[PDB]
Amino acid sequence: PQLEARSGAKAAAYTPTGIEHARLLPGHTTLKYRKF
RNA sequence: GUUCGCGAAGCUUCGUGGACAUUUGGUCAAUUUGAAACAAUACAGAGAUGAUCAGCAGUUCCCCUGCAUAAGGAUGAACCGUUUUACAAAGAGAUUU
Ligand SMILES: [Mg+2]
Repeated sequence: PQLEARSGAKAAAYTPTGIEHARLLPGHTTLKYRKF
């Protein structure tokens, strides 16, 4: 059948889409720091 | 045109030097030939497995709907096929020098 297992994943870079994702929206702009 | 000065005619009118203001818009030009899709007809037609059916993924130089990192698309699409060598060692028989 085609109900099939696998060998490897992927990572290929295209031109960015420019879509306004919900999570990507700004939040926690301030980074904290340590004392020293 | 505005005007601030000069020179001629009768504050009114011509002739001049300046100052003011200064380069728009087009990745495009209006019907077939620079690329939309559904639909329709005809023809078939539904994942495993015997059959019926659920859902989830996975790979991809396939996308669509979706605000979407939800979710959904025929289990969304194509995958179901082709598949003969890093190839050596031992034994037996045969023709050629
Ligand atoms: Mg289904």
